[PDB]
Order: sequence, then structure tokens, then C-alpha cells
Amino acid sequence: DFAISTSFHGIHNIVQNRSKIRRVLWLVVVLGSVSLVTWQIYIRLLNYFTWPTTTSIEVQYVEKMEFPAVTFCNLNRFQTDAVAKFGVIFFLWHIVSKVLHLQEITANSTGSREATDFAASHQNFSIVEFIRNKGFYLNNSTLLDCEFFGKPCSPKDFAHVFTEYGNCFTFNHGVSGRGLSLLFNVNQEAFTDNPALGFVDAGIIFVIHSPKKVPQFDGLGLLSPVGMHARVTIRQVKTVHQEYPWGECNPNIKLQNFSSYSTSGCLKECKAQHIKKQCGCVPFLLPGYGIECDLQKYFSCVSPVLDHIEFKDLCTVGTHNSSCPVSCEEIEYPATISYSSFPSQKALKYLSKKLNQSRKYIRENLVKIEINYSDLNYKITQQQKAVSVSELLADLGGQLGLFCGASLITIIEIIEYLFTNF
Amino acid sequence: DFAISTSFHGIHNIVQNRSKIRRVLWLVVVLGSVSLVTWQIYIRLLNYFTWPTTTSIEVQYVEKMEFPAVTFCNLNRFQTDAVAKFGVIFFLWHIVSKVLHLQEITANSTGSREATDFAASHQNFSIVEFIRNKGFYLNNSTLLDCEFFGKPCSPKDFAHVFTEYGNCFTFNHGVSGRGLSLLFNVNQEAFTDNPALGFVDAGIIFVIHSPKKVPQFDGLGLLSPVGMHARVTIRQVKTVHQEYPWGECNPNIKLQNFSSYSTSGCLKECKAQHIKKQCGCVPFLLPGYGIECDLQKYFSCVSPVLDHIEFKDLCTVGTHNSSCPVSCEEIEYPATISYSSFPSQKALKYLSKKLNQSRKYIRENLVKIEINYSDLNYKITQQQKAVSVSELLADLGGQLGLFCGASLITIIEIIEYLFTNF
Amino acid sequence: DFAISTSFHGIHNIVQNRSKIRRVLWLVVVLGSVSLVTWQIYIRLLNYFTWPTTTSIEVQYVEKMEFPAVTFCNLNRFQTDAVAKFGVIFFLWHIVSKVLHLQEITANSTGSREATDFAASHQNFSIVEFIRNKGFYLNNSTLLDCEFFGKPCSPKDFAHVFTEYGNCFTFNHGVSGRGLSLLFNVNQEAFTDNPALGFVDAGIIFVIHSPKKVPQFDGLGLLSPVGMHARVTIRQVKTVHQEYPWGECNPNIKLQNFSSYSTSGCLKECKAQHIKKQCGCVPFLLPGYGIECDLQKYFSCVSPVLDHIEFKDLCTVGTHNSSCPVSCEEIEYPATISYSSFPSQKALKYLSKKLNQSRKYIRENLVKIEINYSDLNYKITQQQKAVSVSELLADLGGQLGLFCGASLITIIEIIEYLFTNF
Repeated sequence: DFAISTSFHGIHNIVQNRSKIRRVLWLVVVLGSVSLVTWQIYIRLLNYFTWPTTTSIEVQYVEKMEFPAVTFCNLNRFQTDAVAKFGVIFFLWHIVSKVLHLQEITANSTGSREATDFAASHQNFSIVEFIRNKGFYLNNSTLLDCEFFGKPCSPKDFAHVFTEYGNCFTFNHGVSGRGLSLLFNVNQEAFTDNPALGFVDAGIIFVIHSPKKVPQFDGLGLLSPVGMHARVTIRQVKTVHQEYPWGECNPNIKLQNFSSYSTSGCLKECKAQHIKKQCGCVPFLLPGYGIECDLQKYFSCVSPVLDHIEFKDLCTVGTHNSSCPVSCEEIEYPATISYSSFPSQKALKYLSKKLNQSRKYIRENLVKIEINYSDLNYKITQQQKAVSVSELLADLGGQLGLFCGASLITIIEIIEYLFTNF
Repeated sequence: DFAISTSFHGIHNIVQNRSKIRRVLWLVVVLGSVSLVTWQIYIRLLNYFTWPTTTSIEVQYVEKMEFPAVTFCNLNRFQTDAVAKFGVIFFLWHIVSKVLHLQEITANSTGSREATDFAASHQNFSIVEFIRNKGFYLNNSTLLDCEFFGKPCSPKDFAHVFTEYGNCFTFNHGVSGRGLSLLFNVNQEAFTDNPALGFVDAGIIFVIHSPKKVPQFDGLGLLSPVGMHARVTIRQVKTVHQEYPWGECNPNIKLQNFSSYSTSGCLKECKAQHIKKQCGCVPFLLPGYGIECDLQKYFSCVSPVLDHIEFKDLCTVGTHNSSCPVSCEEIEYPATISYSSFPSQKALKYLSKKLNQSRKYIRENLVKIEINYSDLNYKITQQQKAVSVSELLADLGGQLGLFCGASLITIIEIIEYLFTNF
Repeated sequence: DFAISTSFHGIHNIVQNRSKIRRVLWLVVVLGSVSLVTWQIYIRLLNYFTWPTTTSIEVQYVEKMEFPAVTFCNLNRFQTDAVAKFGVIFFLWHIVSKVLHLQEITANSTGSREATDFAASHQNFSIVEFIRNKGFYLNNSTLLDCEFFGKPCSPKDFAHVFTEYGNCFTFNHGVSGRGLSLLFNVNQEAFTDNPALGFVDAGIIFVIHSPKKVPQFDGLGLLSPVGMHARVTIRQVKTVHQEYPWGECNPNIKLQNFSSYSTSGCLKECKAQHIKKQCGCVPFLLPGYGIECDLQKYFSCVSPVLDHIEFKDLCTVGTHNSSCPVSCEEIEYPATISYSSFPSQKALKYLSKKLNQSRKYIRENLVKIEINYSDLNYKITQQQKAVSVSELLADLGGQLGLFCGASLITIIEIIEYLFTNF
């Protein structure tokens, strides 16, 4: 009956051939293969739900490509004559800058006692005004030369930015073997800072970032010494992550003002929100999230909260569980650096006359940098959903067909046959 | 009739079972699944024609492996006494070297006016002869020490090459922790060049490349300063690209003399052809493509053409559309550089007596380099044709079999049945 | 008969339809597709046995991650006053240290003749005791400052290790922008070594490695000069290899004491075994493999054997054939280094008073290092068995079903039908 009609292989022999050996043997093979189908399909479905993925890598030359943004800060942060009689500022800036650098601060120290006593008295003091006026600055005396792809550029092409290093200036703000070339005058005789707080090195610190991202110096910025010429070759490396089941991304999350999401952006936004809860003001190093806090509130309100946030781990990053998951698309600019003695014996005496300064000054103040695109200047890494629902529906077809030659229509036939029997 | 014979599932129920509920319901399921097959197969075929690809990465230690070729140039390009009374050469070389470095040249400048007036008069002048004789050279006084895998090597092991930096010498021309060790004497007192043209740094510039490729310094070469010891660890990174439909490669294109194709080689060959069209001679910095041009023709014929070629973008690179597509196989040598103070207080007085020169001279002239193979010194990235025609023919079989249990024979049966009906 | 029962498509037409055109044509299509099945399946099986693989890449931020171990050595290896009257030690250490550095040694040289004459006489001499007492040491006078994630650390946190550089000390032995910060005092006035043997540079040499691996300096260690501050950013890059058929790994091999396998560990264990065969003692630079050899046996027994081992290539590495195959899991710490002038003009006079030494001493002795984790501090590369037996059994099902709609049950039916005919 159903054996002659069903397309399930084997069963037709069971009824059609009634020989004892065949009538019994054929059913055994039917049972044997049928149980094999269930195991194989089970393995297939089990593997699918693990959410496997595979990656694709592309590397190419991009003749005309968008140069990134680069921000520069002086390793000496304050004007020498603006801090000679106002040494308290180093501890005040340390406390105030605790938002960006989370390095802890030791209470009862001599420095922290002087600053606290000062803040309680000089409540008018505006740290932002002081640091803006009495810090590093881009000027004809500070940026001796600069060129972008052979076109001269001026200090007016740099946008000012605040950072734990004080005033910082970013270039290119919002071809192989070509890029940005600069020449700085660190002017150690004019800019200084406290060495007792760990600021001993002299030079320029910079970070290369996308124009849409706020630079994050921390302990991550690159360095360049005085008296050497640094050649930096950068390559753009982009990576794409799948959503939570396949990757750690989470496109649902969006930052304030619906701005493009970035892991660093979430952390800054996350911290700013908490500080605005415990205290009614936000530090000026987190610009757009509200009002600026007074000097005193840094010691009383903002400082304890930052310790609490770190202590309770309220700003986790990374996994999708984290408050700041990995971004869907990550853009990175790996760099390799080589050095040459910048002032040559011929050039040393040429610059000495041109800049009207002694040769000793030149060797100790001038920093020369050169950031270029390599030849193979592009690379994309893609995470791919190895198998989709359409892809799985093919694999299950092969196994089911291979061992039994069945089909979804065959299953319906069996169910109908069982229903009649019931 | 055909229902009892066709293997297309479902239809057998339509005719065999004539019950109103079943006779109608079964056809509905047949129609439902049949339309599902077309959508799924359409998605499969649509995805196939996108030419997807997947990559494979292999990393391994190669005990005995072919060391690449390395070429060195002095950052000071001319002998001091050969150019003291012949300062015009700096602008002459700048104009002549415009083939390699495409940096533009400002007309009406004082330097360019003197050179042009000189060229109009000294038409006998042979720039190649001058630069070859009056430039950098490898000698016992310039290459103090050199060793390759523990075997001493001599200046005779270096092959001379012309470059925008003048005379350049390449080593190894056509094991972990071992490689090439060198010690140079830049001799700033003997080699100089114009700082007003942007040559201010002193040291050695070199590039690591395959022995079959002409070095391309441009703004891509690595640097090494005087008075420091540079340790460079290299790793060979090979990548393979599929043909145009799957990748950007194009194996059909081949260079002159059927030489191995390379993106840089195509650019040089492309430029040489155009210059030979507008002008009857080729610059000597493009060696094998014809005759050498006179000094005057550089100012009159070659220089304007290069601007035109860049202006019209006649030498695009990268995509398969480009005149110089990406090579099928790319070999790259990423490098990481570390530095130490080369002359120690003990060695400084040892070299002072050995070389019979003052300690000040040693600190400002000697350059020490060391290029080594890392432990994990190899890596291959392969682009693979994810699905071939054989691979696709399995996926289409699974979907067709799964939802209808049909086969290419089943389709022929339907066509024949329709033909009889027609 | 069998045509009406077999599920192999096409054959049913052969018997059922007896029209000359159809009776013959249908069999032709049956034959045509059947031969196509064999070719397609043959291609599938042939491709499977090549053992293809595909790779997956994951990159993420790890907020709290295990910092690696770092070991430091001084580029000057011996105390100046301990070797002034005992200059033979340089050649003795060169011979003894030949186990780690395999650089050959020239017999009949003046140095090797003095050392050999000394060894034959001073057979009591214990090289291990001398180097331990009369070498580099970590001390308050040598490690001026050190901090780990903001927590001060002391010389007692470093574990002593022997190396070709003499005494070496490893930190962290068995968060983004944070790590290890150090300040060394190379004290060139106290440590020296032979420049005639190729030790001319002064500074610090270090290698970053997993805590479970013995450091391998060789020509692979990183460098840091005196008078500059080096910022090292590291990222953990882990790779996994499949077994021999798919990759070069070989999990069966295990080291002595069933310790975790590592390519470098196998080489050290391999060499130690051979030396213990030809000679009855093992060098103390291979610690755990047996007894220490006498001073004389280094010249007589150990030295010739090492040449023989290298000459006969008894310690191959890499491929699964090699005596020391690639490890199943490889952990690597790529690093990028940037530099700044360490003593600023403000800090130079601050440290001069603090350390009670002249400014010239500071510039020539102090080394500052800083090893940090980057933001994207993790990465895993996985090699995957592209197709398993379950995966293959789907592809063979699609091809067989597509062209003939057959199944493993169909094949059995044919075999039984042929048996009856036979």
C-alpha cells in the first residue's frame, strides 16, 4: 500500500518482496540508514547553531585615499614663566586631568595638601582659561615648517584640542610614499613641567586617528625625540564584525546625538553620565555632556566617584555584555618608525644662521616628523556568516537525500500514513 | 498517468488519492514547495555570481630560507669637494631625478634659472658620468665591516644601482636570529648636499626587496641614524590574489621581455613608453627602455610630459581597471627596528685608535645596521575561490532534492510531458 | 521489472516507453548523466583528500588580561674590575656560551690559544660561580625605578636567569594603555666587555615571552639605547594549527616531564640529549637535563659535537618531519617601539642632584623603558578543518541526487539486481 506509493527508499522492498530473507533484511537496512540520517542531521543542526564564521582578507593599493587625522602635543605642557611662581598648578592639573588618565592620586601628600588648601581659597580660579592661555601653542616660533602632499600648510590648519597633555592641535580635522611633513621647535627653554610627577622626557607625542574620533592619548600615543628625524609609514587596516550571535558587535547601541558609535566614545559618554549623577557638573575634558564643574568639586565630588566607578567596574568594555561593546567597524592605522640624525653637519650650520640660535639649541629643541602612506596602504578584514538559513537548507537536503532519498514531501506522506493508522 | 511515473513528489497523491480534501490539499503543498525551490535556487545562483572568496593563512618556521636583497644609499649624496664650486648640480639632479621622485619643481626660481642657463650652454655635460664618479661609493674607507651569516663579505659583493639618492649599492643581488650585519662610515666631512632643498638629515637609507625587483625608495625606504646600532627583524609575508572576477589580479598582462610582472615595474614601464612618445629619448633612471636623453631635453621635453601624465592620470594603479593592476603574488618584508647606543665608552676608545680618528668623529659618522630573520619568519595568505562549478552543483542538488526530491531527470520528464500536452 | 521498482531516474522510461526514439534516447541520457555523476563525485572526493582548511580571525579588547613575562640583560656583561686582570674570561665565556649562540669559533686564534692553555691548568675553575658573582645584577644602584600598573615593584620581583649575555632577570615570572615602567642605570663605568668580539653597543636588551617559556635572546631580543625613553606597545597574537594532515602540528610529541610543548623547548631538549651521549655531562645553559660539564670538556667534548650536530642537521625544525615540529598553539607578542629624549633639560638637573652624579653620567647611563598593552590587545587566528566526514557526506548527496536522484539505497538495489543476473 504505502510502500508502493511512498518515495522513502527501502520500504518498497519490504512489502513488494515477501521472501523471508529479503522481507526482513531490507527493513533492517531501512532502519539502519534512517537512524544514520537522524544522527547526521543532528550533527548538522547542532553545528549550525554554534554560529560559525569565516573571514576574508583584501589588500590593495589605493592611489587616492583619505589621509587620517593626526594630533600633536608637547611633552612639556606649561610655559616656564607662567608656572615658576605658581607651582601648585601641577597638582591641580593632575587632579583635574584624572578624568582622562585614571592613575590614582595619593591623599595626604605634600602636593595634594597644597592644592586642596588652594582650591578651598581660590574658588574663582578657572583651570580651563589658565591651561588654554598658559600652555603649548602652535605659532611661527613653534611650527617652523610644515607641508601636506607638497602643499605648504600653516598653523591655521590645526584645530585646538584639550588633553591630559594640555593644549593639543590636530591636523586634517573634520598616494604611496607621500603624506605629512613637519618641523617643530619644542623650545625647552620656554616650556617645562614637573619631573617629580614622572614627566622627564622631552619631544613630541602624537596619535593617528580617524577624523571622526576624538584622540585618546593615554599611554598609547607615539613618540618622537628631539634631534632626530622620524619617518612613519601608516597603513589603513579596517575590520568588520558580525552581530552578537556571530560576533561581539551590537549595532542597536548608539551614542548621544545619534553619533557614530565607537568603543572609546561609549566609555567617555558612560563616565560622563555617572559623574553628572553623583555631581551636578561634568568635567570640561568631557566636552558635550553638560556644564563645567568648579575647581573645588573636582576634589570633593568628581575624584571619589571616579575611584568608585573603577572599583565597581561600571564601565566594562569588549564583549557584548560590556557597557561599551566592540564597534561594528574598526579602523586602525598601524605604524612603523625609523630615525635619522636630523641636524646634519651641513644643515646644522645652515639652520643655526636661519633660526638665529646656537648649534646646541638646535640639537636639543627641533623635532622633525614625516608621516607617509606605504605602497600597500589598504587592508580589509571581514567576518562572514559562514552559513545562512539558505545554506543550511542545502546541507540537510544532501544528507536526507543521500541516505534515504527522502524529501519534505516524503515526511508529510509518512505523517498522513501514521494519522490514518491512528 | 505521469503522476504515477514522475519522481516529483506530491503529484502522485493528486491523482492517486481523489478525495476532495486530499486531492486539492496535496496540490497546494506541491505548489507551495515548488515556489520555495525557485526562491532558494535563485538565492543560491545569485550568491554564486557574486564571486565570493575565503582566505587561508599559514605561518611556519623555515630553517633554511632565501634572504632578500637590501640596497643602501647615503643620505648625503655628493662628494663635498666635487660640488663646492659646482653648486648648480643640486638643481640639475633635482630636474633629472624628477622621473623617480615626482615632487613638483617651481619655475622662475633662482635655482631653476641658473640650471636652465647652464644647460643651454653646457650641452656636452653628461649627468650620468658626473653622478657615477662624484657620488657615494662603497670602499674600505666607507664599509668598515660587513658579515653575512658569519661569513665576511666585501664591497665586491654589492651591485651598483642608480636612484634619486645617487649611487646606491644592493647586497645579495641576483635561519632564525641570523642575517646581515654592516658598519658604515658616512663620512660627513666628505659627503654633503643642499639643505635648502630639504636634505637635512644624516645617516643611511635602505629598502628590503625581492632580488627580482628594482628597489623603489621614494618616501618608503627605512632609515638608520649615525651613532646608533639598529637591529631589524624581518618576516616574509606572501599573498596570492585570484583573477579579476574573484580578485584584482590579471595574469594576462606581462612586462617587456616577458619579465615577471610587478606593480612597480608596470608603472616604470608605463612612464617610459609615454616619455619615448613625446620625446625621442628615455631618462637614464629608466634603464632598459631606450636611449638616454640629453641634458636640455630634460627641461624642454621630459619635464612637461611628467606633469601631463600626472595631470591626466595616465598611470593609474591598483584595481584591474588600472594600467598597472595588482600583481598575482605579492611578497612583502615587514620590519621592526630597535636601537642601541652604538659606540660604548669601552668601544668608543677602541675604535678611535683602530680607525685613527677622534671620538667626536666616531659618534657622528659611524652607522651600524643588523638585519635578521625572526623565528616565525614565514607567512602565506591565500585567496581561494570559495565555490567552483562543482561546489555549486552540490548546493543546487540539496535544495532541489530537499523540497521536492526532484532531479535533472525529473525536469526532463516534466518537459517531455508538457511537450506531449502541447 | 527493476525499472518500475528502482528509484534511479530515467531507467523507468527505457522499459515503460518502448518507442524506438524514446526507448533508445532515454537510456542515452541515463548513461550521459551517470558518467557525469562519477566525474563530479570523483572531483569531490579528490578535493576532500587534499585536506583543505580555512581560517578565522578574531580581534577584541580584553579589559583585564594576563601581562606577559619580560627578561632584561645588560649589553655589557662583566664587571669592569672583575675582568681587568682576567681578560681570558671573554674567550672562556664565548666557548662555554656556544650552546645558546651557535656562532662558530676560529681555532688557532690568539684568544682561543690562551683560553685552552688556561683550561688545561685551572681545572678547578667554576664558570657558573664566576659569571653569577661577577656579572650584571639588579640592585638599588642598578634599578633606579620600577612600577607595574601603578604599583611599585622591587628587585625581589625579578627572577634570575642565565643567558649568553650572562646574568639576566625576568619580571612577572611564573588594561589598555597600562603596563610595566622601568628605569635602569647601565653604569658603563662599572660594566664592560670585549669590543674585539663584537660587543660595541651599550644599552639594555630584553625579550617579551610567555611566562611558561624560557627566553631565547639570540639575535631576536629587542634593544633600548641609553639617554632615550622607549615606549613599547604589545599585542597578544595567538594562532592554532591543526594536526599533521591539515597542519604541521603533532600533539603526540611531548617534552621531558610531560611539560607543555614548544618549538624552542624541543630544540634545547634535542641538543641536550645529543651532548649527553657523546659527552657524559650537559652544559649548565641547558639546566634540567643532567650534570654540569667540566671546563675542559667544553673544549674537548662539547664544542666538536655542536659542530657535528649542525653539520649533519640533526635538529631540524618546522615541518612535521622536523625533530621539533611547530607547536599546536603559538603565542606571539608583536611590538612597536617609539623613542623620546629621556633626560629633559628640566629633568636632567633634577636627576643630577637626586642621583648625585654629573649630567654627563646621566645622559650616558640611564635607560628608561615602558611596556604597555595597546587598546586592541588581543587577536586569535584559528585553522579549521574546512570539511569533515559529515560535511563531505552532504556534498556527495547533492551531486548524486542532482544528476540521478539516486541514494545509497538505490545503489544496493542495483547491486542486488546485478547479483540476480549473475
